[PDB]
Amino acid sequence: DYKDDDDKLHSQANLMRLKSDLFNRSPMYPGPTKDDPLTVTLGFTLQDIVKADSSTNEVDLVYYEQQRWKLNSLMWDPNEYGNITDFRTSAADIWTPDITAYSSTRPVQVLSPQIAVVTHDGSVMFIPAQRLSFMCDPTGVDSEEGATCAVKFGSWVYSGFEIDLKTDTDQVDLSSYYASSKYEILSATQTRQVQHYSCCPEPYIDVNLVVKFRER
Amino acid sequence: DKLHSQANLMRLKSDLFNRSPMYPGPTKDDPLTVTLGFTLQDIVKADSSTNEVDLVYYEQQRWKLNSLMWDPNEYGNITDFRTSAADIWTPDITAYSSTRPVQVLSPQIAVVTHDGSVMFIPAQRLSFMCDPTGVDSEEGATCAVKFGSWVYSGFEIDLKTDTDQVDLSSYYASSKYEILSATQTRQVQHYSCCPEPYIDVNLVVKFRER
Amino acid sequence: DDDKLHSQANLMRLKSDLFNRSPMYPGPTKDDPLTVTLGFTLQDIVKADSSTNEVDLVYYEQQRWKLNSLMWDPNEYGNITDFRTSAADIWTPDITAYSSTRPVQVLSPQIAVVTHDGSVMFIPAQRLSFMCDPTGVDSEEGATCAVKFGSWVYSGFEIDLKTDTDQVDLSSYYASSKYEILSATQTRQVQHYSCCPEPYIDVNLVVKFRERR
Amino acid sequence: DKLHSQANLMRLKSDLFNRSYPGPTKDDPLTVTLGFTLQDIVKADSSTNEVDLVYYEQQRWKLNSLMWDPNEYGNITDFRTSAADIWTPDITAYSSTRPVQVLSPQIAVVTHDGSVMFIPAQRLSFMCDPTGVDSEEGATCAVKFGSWVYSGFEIDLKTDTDQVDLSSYYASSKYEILSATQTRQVQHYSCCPEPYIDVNLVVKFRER
Amino acid sequence: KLHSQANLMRLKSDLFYPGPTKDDPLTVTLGFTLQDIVKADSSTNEVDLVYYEQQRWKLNSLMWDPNEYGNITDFRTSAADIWTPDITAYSSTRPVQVLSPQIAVVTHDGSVMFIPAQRLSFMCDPTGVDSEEGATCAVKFGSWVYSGFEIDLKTDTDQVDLSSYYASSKYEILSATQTRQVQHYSCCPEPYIDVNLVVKFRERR
Ligand SMILES: *[C@@H]1O[C@H](CO)[C@@H](O[C@@H]2O[C@H](CO)[C@@H](O[C@@H]3O[C@H](CO)[C@@H](O)[C@H](O[C@H]4O[C@H](CO)[C@@H](O)[C@H](O)[C@@H]4O)[C@@H]3O)[C@H](O)[C@H]2NC(C)=O)[C@H](O)[C@H]1NC(C)=O
Ligand SMILES: CC1=NCCC[C@@]12CCCCC21OCCO1
Ligand SMILES: CC1=NCCC[C@@]12CCCCC21OCCO1
Ligand SMILES: CC1=NCCC[C@@]12CCCCC21OCCO1
Ligand SMILES: CC1=NCCC[C@@]12CCCCC21OCCO1
Ligand SMILES: CC1=NCCC[C@@]12CCCCC21OCCO1
Ligand SMILES: [Cl-]
Ligand SMILES: [Cl-]
Ligand SMILES: [Cl-]
Ligand SMILES: [Cl-]
Ligand SMILES: [Cl-]
Ligand SMILES: [Cl-]
Repeated sequence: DYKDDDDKLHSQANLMRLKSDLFNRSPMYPGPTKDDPLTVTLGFTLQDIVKADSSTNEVDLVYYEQQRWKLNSLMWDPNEYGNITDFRTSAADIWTPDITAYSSTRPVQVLSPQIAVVTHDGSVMFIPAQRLSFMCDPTGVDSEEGATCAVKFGSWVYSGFEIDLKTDTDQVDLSSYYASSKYEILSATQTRQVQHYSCCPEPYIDVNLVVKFRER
Repeated sequence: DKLHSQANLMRLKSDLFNRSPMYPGPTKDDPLTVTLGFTLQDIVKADSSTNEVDLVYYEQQRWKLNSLMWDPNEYGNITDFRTSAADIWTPDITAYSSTRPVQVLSPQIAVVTHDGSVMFIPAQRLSFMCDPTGVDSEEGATCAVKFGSWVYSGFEIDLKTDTDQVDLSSYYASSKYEILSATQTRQVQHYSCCPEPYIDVNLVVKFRER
Repeated sequence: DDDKLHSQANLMRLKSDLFNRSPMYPGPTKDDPLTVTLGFTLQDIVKADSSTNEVDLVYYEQQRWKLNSLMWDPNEYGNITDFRTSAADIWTPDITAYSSTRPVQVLSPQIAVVTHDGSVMFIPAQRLSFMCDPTGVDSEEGATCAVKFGSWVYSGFEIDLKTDTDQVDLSSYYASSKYEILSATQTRQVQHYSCCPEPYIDVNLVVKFRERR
Repeated sequence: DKLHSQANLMRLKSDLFNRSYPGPTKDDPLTVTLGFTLQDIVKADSSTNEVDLVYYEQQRWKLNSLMWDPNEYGNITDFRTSAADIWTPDITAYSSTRPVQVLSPQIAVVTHDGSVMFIPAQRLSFMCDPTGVDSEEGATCAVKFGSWVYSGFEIDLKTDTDQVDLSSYYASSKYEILSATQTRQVQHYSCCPEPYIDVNLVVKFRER
Repeated sequence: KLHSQANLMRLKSDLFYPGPTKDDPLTVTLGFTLQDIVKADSSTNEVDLVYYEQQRWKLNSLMWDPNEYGNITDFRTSAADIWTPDITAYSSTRPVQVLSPQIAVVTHDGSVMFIPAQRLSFMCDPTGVDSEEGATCAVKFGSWVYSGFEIDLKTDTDQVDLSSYYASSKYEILSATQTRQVQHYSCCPEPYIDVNLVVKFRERR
């Protein structure tokens, strides 16, 4: 009825007003500082080991990388915005963390839309799907124990003083692993590590993705 | 009256994209149904070293927004127009088992109709996860790829097919592979992570060496 | 020197009046349809892949059309009869290959020539991979393949296509190509589709070729 | 003084770019000087008759709109600028088989007399039959370079020498250069009444 | 924590260069961290390296007083936001592929540190890679458009950092040096500066 038509128009206006209030009126987050450190939660969903190249020692993975963080500057009261509790927005509208593979051999290829979900508590969920080529010797992939490779993910430019990394579990999600891959997974772990590098005095944080796999 | 026709279309586009506020995407309060259909043009390549298959197809997408409606009488009886896909909201329909970024083979232009219906038909080359084992036998190989929103649940975007049969009428007659069958089926799925329903369209292709 | 300074001001003034002082052209309509003239200059058959049935062509695609909105009187602008402009500054037709297997690769600058009669000429050089079974390329008869070109989104009611000739220009064909051309034609076709009421127009490029011996 | 030199350069660029070129015309034609430095023949593919070259292409032209009095800007005589801040000529290979790959930063040098020097390093795949590369006499291939859209009436081309600069040629390339020439040509095409100008690069090479 | 964010936002606004000149020349410190020789192609004499290239420079225009900005001593910013040097490989065969985010660290003294991870294909004959002596290849890095009078190049050390070299690479590094060189060309009277990266490598045994 007319009332239903009005409710939907009102709901669109409230979303456009919320996005306007958060992005246009307030300056974009300048990133974390020593005085305001940001925790980023990382989890991997391994979809496929596409290729294991024994001529270059590169292995190609397809995965989804779940990134979660919470900003005060993205908080709202749903009661002020027609009970909107979250919205979908372009990744380019918000700050995102510079989470990088430390041993890639080619630029990562993005396989999903660059859209994130922002929730009224200021929490952000971003899940880029990626194809990655990384440094991996697949010697032993044709064996019962298979091959073992590892790749570290973390901020490229922020130390543990500015960006802390967390995992909810040390188990890579294999519930979406392609059942007819050339490679079967023996195990896949994701482990937070804290290091000191020779160059620098700050602690450095990474999540180490370790995959044991063999030819099916 | 050609000057008037151009003026009427420039006025219509100006009215819709400036003087009317734009759509910000669907919500639980204002859910959107997207209709999807595939026209399979070619299975270009089936790689048994990586279990990747390369498809060329076009994907018909259709949806309807109240904000893209107009009265043709008020605009010299214009009933539709073509516009850049960047001038309008488009759904984030994604292959769930791609192994490479989709390559776009057609112009990013949509057709908008006076009822607010949009039709967008991107032609694509897709590499996806597929074991071609059996492709060199009479019963052939079977592979499947799901398509849906990456970021919207069933509470914001619903999907539909207008038919469950993939359009094979443009399938390349001299492909290295013949199609035994091609289906496109709406599926409702729950994931352990999340409470909301998730909707996809499952493209299932059975094929063999010509 | 003063003359050169005057000629530049006139061109900058013409371009500004045409683009800055005019609302952007919305494309053709059923009431204001456009004819696009297409012609192909085939430079090379670079690759014929029998494992995927893909063939790679290098060609120049000439496109011509005319808009009243790009017309000017040369006498009003220092007797300027034409100018070069970025293809982004003007409307261009969405002429697409219908059976490509990869995005077209652009080999030339995206710049067009506009004449005072409102006519535009645009000649993109392209590498195209398209669906082609090269079986018989190593025989006297050779292989035959075909690719249709037309608007992706406009019907025959908005965009008509024409050719000046049904003969593909082979005068630039690479004399030392792996493949020699037995024939190459470009033919306007009118098609009807069960989906849709209006006629659809394409230009069918048919190439007969064999391995150079 | 370092602050002043920076102030003067910023003011010169604002004066040249933000104070007020639509390209050459029949009434205002431009001469472009081209010179090639051949660094490597990377690949010669006898299965497709494509050859891959790495070279840098020196481009020089002169505009009245780019000239200034150095005395008015702290005696600045030249500056570096992004190639996107200025008009650049649409010099194209006429027989490329793939889009050119740019190997260098897109930055030009502008001098107070209005002269511009722009030296893009490129990898080019072009149409070339390497038949005979495995013999004493070697293979011969050629590629024309010129404006894609401007005739001889708007852009003329010049070389400073007909000798391609080989002083930077990779000493351990798979291919040794027997000769490399760059020759201005006046072309007539049966499509078109205008004269067309190109520089023809002819390379004679063989397997080392 | 609201005060810290406000002060950082204020600093970046206040701060936000036309590049170096003969009168305002710049020094760029380069250091290489070699991670992997991925590929050596004897059919084309092209070798593919993965490395991190550390670039450091100092601008007076990027200086601030930390006391005026709530004791902020540095910040991270998009490389797009600031001037960066046009340091280029002189013998690449393909465009460099960037493997890391284009973000730099700016310090209150006006110093900038930018560390792009890159994959480079460059001109290299790998003959002898399967021998005890291995193969030797070299690639020069420098400004494409600035002479030694506008950009000086230097290294902190002539030893390439190998502490991150992939232990299971197809190729082991026998040595890797990074050496400032001064050169002259017939065209040009002013001196040109490059850092010459020399790598001696061989098949892992
Ligand atoms: C936009 O579209 C609308 C809707 O189609 C259109 O309005 C229509 O115009 C036609 C033509 O004038 C109208 O048709 C007339 O209808 C009346 C009855 O209502 C008849 O008596 C008329 O017949 C006489 O005139 C004809 C010549 O026009 C003769 O051939 C005939 O022998 C009779 O003498 C005639 O058929 C129609 O009624 C309207 N419809 C509506 C809903 O208003 C409009 O013109 C279009 N253009 C624009 C820019 O809006
Ligand atoms: C640049 C960088 N990014 C990832 C982790 C740490 C590292 C990588 C190498 C070790 C130290 C480092 O930090 C500052 C300089 O380099
Ligand atoms: C991101 C996503 N998009 C579409 C399918 C479902 C999936 C894919 C991964 C598993 C579940 C998921 O739903 C919400 C969070 O992620
Ligand atoms: C999309 C499309 N592009 C080229 C011509 C027409 C065609 C080609 C395929 C069938 C008909 C079609 O028209 C509307 C739907 O698709
Ligand atoms: C487009 C083009 N540009 C450079 C001269 C050669 C060529 C290429 C084909 C022959 C003639 C031509 O000149 C104008 C029209 O086309
Ligand atoms: C463009 C260029 N940049 C760096 C040194 C090598 C080179 C390439 C050609 C030789 C000299 C040169 O220096 C300035 C002008 O040209
Ligand atoms: Cl943000
Ligand atoms: Cl810690
Ligand atoms: Cl919209
Ligand atoms: Cl136009
Ligand atoms: Cl200019
Ligand atoms: Cl800066």
